[PDB]
Amino acid sequence: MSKISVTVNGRRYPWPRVPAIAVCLDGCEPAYLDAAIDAGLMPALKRIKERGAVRLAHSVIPSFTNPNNLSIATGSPPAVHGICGNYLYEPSTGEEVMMNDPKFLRAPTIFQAFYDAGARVAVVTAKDKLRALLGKGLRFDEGRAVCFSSEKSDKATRAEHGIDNASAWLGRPVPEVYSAALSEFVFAAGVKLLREFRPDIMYLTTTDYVQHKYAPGVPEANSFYEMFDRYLAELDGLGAAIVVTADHGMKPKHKADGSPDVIYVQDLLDEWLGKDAARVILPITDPYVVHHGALGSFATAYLPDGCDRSEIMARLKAIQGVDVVLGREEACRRFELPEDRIGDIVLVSSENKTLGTSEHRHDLAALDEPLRSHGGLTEQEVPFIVNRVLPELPNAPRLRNFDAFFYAVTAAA
Ligand SMILES: [Zn+2]
Ligand SMILES: [Zn+2]
Repeated sequence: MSKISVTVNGRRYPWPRVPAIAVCLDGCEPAYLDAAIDAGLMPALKRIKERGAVRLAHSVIPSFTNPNNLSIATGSPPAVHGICGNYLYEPSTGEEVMMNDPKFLRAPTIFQAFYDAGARVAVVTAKDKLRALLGKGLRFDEGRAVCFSSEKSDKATRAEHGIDNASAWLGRPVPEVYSAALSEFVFAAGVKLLREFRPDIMYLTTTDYVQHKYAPGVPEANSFYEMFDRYLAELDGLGAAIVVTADHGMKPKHKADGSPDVIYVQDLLDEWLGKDAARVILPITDPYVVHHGALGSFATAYLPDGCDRSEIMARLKAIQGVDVVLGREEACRRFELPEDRIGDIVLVSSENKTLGTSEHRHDLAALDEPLRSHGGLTEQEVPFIVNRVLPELPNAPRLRNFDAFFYAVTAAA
């Protein structure tokens, strides 16, 4: 007898005999888990690690939320699926266009591929914009798909989400967006779906709210992972094959005085090339944001026609804190990104620095706690833990976070 599989984006996924789940712990620097385990707060994960398979994996660069979530969802890097940031810039028109709409997704998800093959599929996110992206191609007329967010859980309908009012269904209120509870709702929904819906494939993804605010091992960080462990215990006890990974890590990005350590790339380019001759893009978040949330460790820039790219790169790279500067072609080859959605140059900053645009007009400092962020090579390493015995499982750099479903279904088969 032939084995049953589904082929998606050139990869062969064995049919899972038991439910296959991937959990994306947003911004989960490996140190978060080590600290919570050491504090005695994660007895389930501690045992799961001992008896299963423990690895580190590499995220996509940029180590941003949407590109990595969509990589996990498709089993492919952004060169394939097309989502490499929250927005890009079009030199013609001079318009900044969002890339968090499903029309911009260029490859099928693992979710759609399994759904089309007759599987039961569940996707739960914390944020609703991601929900629409991740849910592309799912259908809700056969009772075989559920896709909703914690954020908009009370708005879910049978026809568009596979469930009527997920808040009422779960019996929990819609959480505050800026909270740990937004993520707890996802885990709780995941458990109830595993019990009652019985998916073949399920994705649970959270937000990095706690992680931007709190360093590994502090009470508020520990409490978050202590909470997660309870849901992990339940999912594991219900018999699912589970991969726990992350979209990216998290590092401090502040000076000794606690203030943001920022390299203002637009100011530099305005000086060398003329004001607004070049355009610096900060794709870690939406383009309208000017409140420290727009500070990450990866940026891209569009340069004036005919200018000496090589010279500009060298000037930028010479700056202490700018670690990597690459042209479009090299950046796309090295980081596996789409050429048509990246600028002329790509910048990656040092471990404890971020990249900004300008000091004139400026970016206001909102929250009080010292800046923590991601986007760079120093937030690429993420946990990758499976609750099954898998001696052949690779390790970083070979193992990627977007191998999560490949190995989850392999374990489940
Ligand atoms: Zn994230
Ligand atoms: Zn973030």
